[PDB]
Amino acid sequence: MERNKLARQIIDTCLEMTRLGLNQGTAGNVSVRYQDGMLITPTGIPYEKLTESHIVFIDGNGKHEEGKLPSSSWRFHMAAYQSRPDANAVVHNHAVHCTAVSILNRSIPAIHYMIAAAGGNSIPCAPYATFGTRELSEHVALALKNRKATLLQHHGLIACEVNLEKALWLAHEVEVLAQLYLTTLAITDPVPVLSDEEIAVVLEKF
Amino acid sequence: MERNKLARQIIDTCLEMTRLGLNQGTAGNVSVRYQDGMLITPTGIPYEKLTESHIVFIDGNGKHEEGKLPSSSWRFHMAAYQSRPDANAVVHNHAVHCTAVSILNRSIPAIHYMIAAAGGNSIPCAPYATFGTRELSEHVALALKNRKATLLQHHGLIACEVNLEKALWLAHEVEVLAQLYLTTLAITDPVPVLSDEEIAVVLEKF
Amino acid sequence: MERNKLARQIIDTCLEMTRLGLNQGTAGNVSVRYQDGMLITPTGIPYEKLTESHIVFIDGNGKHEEGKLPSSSWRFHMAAYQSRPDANAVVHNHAVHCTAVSILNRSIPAIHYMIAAAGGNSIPCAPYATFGTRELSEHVALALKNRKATLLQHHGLIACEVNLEKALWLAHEVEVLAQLYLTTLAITDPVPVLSDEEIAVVLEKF
Amino acid sequence: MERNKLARQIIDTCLEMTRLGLNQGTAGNVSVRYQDGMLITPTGIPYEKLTESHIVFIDGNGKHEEGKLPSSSWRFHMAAYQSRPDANAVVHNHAVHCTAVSILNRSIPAIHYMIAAAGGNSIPCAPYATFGTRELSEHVALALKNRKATLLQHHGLIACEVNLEKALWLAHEVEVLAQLYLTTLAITDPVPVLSDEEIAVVLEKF
Ligand SMILES: [Zn+2]
Ligand SMILES: [Zn+2]
Ligand SMILES: [Zn+2]
Ligand SMILES: [Zn+2]
Repeated sequence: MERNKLARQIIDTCLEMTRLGLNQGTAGNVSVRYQDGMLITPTGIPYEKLTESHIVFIDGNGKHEEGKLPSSSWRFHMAAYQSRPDANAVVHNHAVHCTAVSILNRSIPAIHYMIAAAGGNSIPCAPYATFGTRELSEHVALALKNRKATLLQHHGLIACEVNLEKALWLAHEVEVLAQLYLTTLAITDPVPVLSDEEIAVVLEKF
Repeated sequence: MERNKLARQIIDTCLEMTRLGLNQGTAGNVSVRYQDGMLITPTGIPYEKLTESHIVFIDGNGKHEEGKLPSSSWRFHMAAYQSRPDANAVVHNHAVHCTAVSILNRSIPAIHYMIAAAGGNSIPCAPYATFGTRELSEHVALALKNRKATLLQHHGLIACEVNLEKALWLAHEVEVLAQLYLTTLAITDPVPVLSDEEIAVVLEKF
Repeated sequence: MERNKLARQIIDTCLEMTRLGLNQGTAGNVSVRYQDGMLITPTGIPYEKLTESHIVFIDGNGKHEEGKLPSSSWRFHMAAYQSRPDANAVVHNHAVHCTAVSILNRSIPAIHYMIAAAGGNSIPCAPYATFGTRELSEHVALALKNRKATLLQHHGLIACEVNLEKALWLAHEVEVLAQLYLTTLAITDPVPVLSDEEIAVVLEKF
Repeated sequence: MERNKLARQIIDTCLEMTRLGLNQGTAGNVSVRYQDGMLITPTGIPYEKLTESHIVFIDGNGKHEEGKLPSSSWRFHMAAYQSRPDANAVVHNHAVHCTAVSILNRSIPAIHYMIAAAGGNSIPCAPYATFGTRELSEHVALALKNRKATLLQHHGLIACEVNLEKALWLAHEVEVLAQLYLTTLAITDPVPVLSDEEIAVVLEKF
């Protein structure tokens, strides 16, 4: 874990996320905890043109590396790291299913046993607030207190985990759940859910 | 910016648009402002067989280059350029989500903050009128007065911007919005929207 | 137009159809008019393993080339050729949208001006009848009398045209229409349609 | 049929399943009957990094090869083999359509003649039970008594057949049926089905 190997790795997450359909028109960003702060994708420079040299390091105070412009979503990446000390990588994105669920302002309940993968019996939704402002940072932080992903209302998805591969994987699983929810939800309401006890066994068992 | 570099670039937009799923069976066309008129894709010649030599230049009077047949959608490309002096590239297409929204004859409202990217709090729909006729040109022109994209009822999508990469990007973002709209709209009506004030902050902030 | 160049071409239609999403698990077949009868894909041999040598010629009497087994759908390919003398290539498939429309037993009406591409103001549905039997052949034949594609109820899609590229293209456009229909139809019923007069202009104009 | 050629083949099923969209984030597993027990994918090792050396052989008693960890789904693979003596390959997965149907707890009825491919006039759903426990094994076993695939409620799909290519193919066809079901089902309920007699002809005829 040098800076340049995490930089390559961050960029690999971008092309992997694009591949899967989790990122459209360069909407999302990706970051890893580093030193006293983090390493994040910069704004502007289109994904397919990126290198290790462009990755920006924002320190713990919000002091970025002169000469580079961090993504605009960096404020709620830092919120994610102080909210969950165990998080080492954040993934942000506007995957279509997540975003439509977040536009209904809904948590996904326990419609499948993989719900437990984000730490509990649901994936919450954080209330809307103008991008890059203090209050959005605070909404994200309340949401990730006991959950490892969250929807952002009228906006998108933020997932966090112990490394990029597991963060990238969780973004992806939350996107399958969103879709299963919306599809079933067009047929019936409420959709059937597993109980809190059965979920209790799944969490223990994980 | 020579003619041949814009020609290559126009064709790159075609294969990029096809890649993303924004163009099916060679439905759309693409054009850039050039000299006194524009440069457009020709009719017939299938997309994957195209070269710089085929791109046609239609002058400002509607006088095309002898020996080539402009696309059939060229009339509302020219309508786009006289309607919005700031537009330098037009993208047309029949992306499935846009077209289904345009078949319900509906504007997409402010269901997500990226709505502001087309200049306001909605993506309008221009009334139907037989392809390639004076009145369709006029409907497109009213629609793009204060908007940078528009749906075309029972037809498709037209997006415009300062260059091909940003025009291509906007086609794509309007297609994500369409989909989010129709998906959420199968669950509930009306779908929740951001207010005109919150949109007002988003536009300022862009 | 030798036999081997049409054979290559038939196989290219298969990999093109697969690419687009029009063929799943080797469901469809493809055929061109040849001599007194036609040339068709054989049964069994999986698509990605095919060569010109495998293509079968079924004569006009139903007499196939010893040593090969024509597809099982060959009976309604021959029905297509005697029904429409102008047809030179047939495409069959179970594209998901078509098939779901054909499972509701519905014609797609004039929800978009490309409806005219199959010869009229609708894409019909032929009643169900056990695969490969005389009566299914007859249902297909009534349906293609005044139309160039048709849905097959509880089954799939059959498209025909002057060559493979235009037949393949029409399969594809009927699949976009199916989807637009079903998507809009989950929101509202009946879905809006263009009138018979406006369609009348579109047909003339084509 | 050596161990290493079935190992390669198992892994080829994985990349083929991923390709088609039947496997997301390494959710499914794949197994073939071998000797007195079977050969299965191991847990952990991500799909794109796999080799023949990693495939595990679990004997008929549940005694695995020291040094390797079988998948966690191995218990209902063995249930599949003792339930259906004719099965030589099992495919498991969480394909999105199947899973949403299995979340409504529904069998897919006879909405298309390919329903007969799994042995009867429906694809059943086995009741939910904590992964990897005796009772889930028993539910899977009742379900596959007279069927060659089954949904698993709030979970996924299990398909079985005479070889990997036909097992992989059946997973895929059950996924097309699921989708056709859910799509049509958003428009109307109940969806139209073919009768038990017409199905009776289809089974005979297969
Ligand atoms: Zn964002
Ligand atoms: Zn058009
Ligand atoms: Zn068929
Ligand atoms: Zn599973």
